[PDB]
Amino acid sequence: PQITLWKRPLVTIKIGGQLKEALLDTGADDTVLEEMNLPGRWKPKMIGGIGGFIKVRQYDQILIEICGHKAIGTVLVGPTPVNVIGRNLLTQIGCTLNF
Amino acid sequence: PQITLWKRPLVTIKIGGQLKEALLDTGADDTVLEEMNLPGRWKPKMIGGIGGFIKVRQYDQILIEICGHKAIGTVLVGPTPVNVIGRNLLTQIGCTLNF
Ligand SMILES: CCOP(=O)(COc1ccc(C[C@H](NC(=O)O[C@H]2CO[C@H]3OCC[C@H]32)[C@H](O)CN(CC(CC)CC)S(=O)(=O)c2ccc(OC)cc2)cc1)OCC
Repeated sequence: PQITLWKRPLVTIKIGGQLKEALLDTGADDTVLEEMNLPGRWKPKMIGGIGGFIKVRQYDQILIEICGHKAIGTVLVGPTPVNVIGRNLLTQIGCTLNF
Repeated sequence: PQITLWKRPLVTIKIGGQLKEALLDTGADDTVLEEMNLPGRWKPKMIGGIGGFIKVRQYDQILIEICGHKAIGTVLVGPTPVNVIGRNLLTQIGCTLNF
């Protein structure tokens, strides 16, 4: 679809069999989700935002369906204020900015 | 134009008679720019993201040119690690997400 930005670009995602709401975030290099249980091995990592760095759990090669489009990539899980879909997965679904 | 997301969506902006590089950020409600000595009145504000909150100065009705597209709206100035163009201005230049 073509998504305007008068509202937050929120969409439904499916990860680990669970449905969630996430923000399509072109300013995020990576995808960061709120605390949740995901199956598989994970390694701790650090990511920095506008307010500093946080600790996250990094899951590699995770299946995630975004607004009907499938992606398989890295998903970070930690104390983010909102679920954000970052460029690592936006590229996979063919998302571009247009004006 | 069309901007792919393989790399950070950086573009040149013109604000306060200065040229800068800024991120087209669909995840940013508002526009946040690196410290700069803009004239006029301002009101204090706090904005939050990954890592917590930072203090910024809110300037209203500021003209910014983004890839030749003129826009006028609220600009937040503070110790942000990156210049981000938020939805308040992205809407004015007709920017959409497409996949
Ligand atoms: C690289 C230079 O230094 P740093 O590494 C960090 O630099 C940065 C800092 C910020 C950004 C932009 C930020 N992206 C981001 O957080 O992405 C994370 C995940 O993926 C990583 O990629 C880039 C960093 C990692 C979001 O697009 C927008 N944000 C909100 C969003 C938060 C997820 C939704 C709530 S917002 O900025 O907080 C914001 C809040 C309220 C506003 O209006 C009221 C306007 C803006 C990009 C690079 O370290 C500094 C210690």
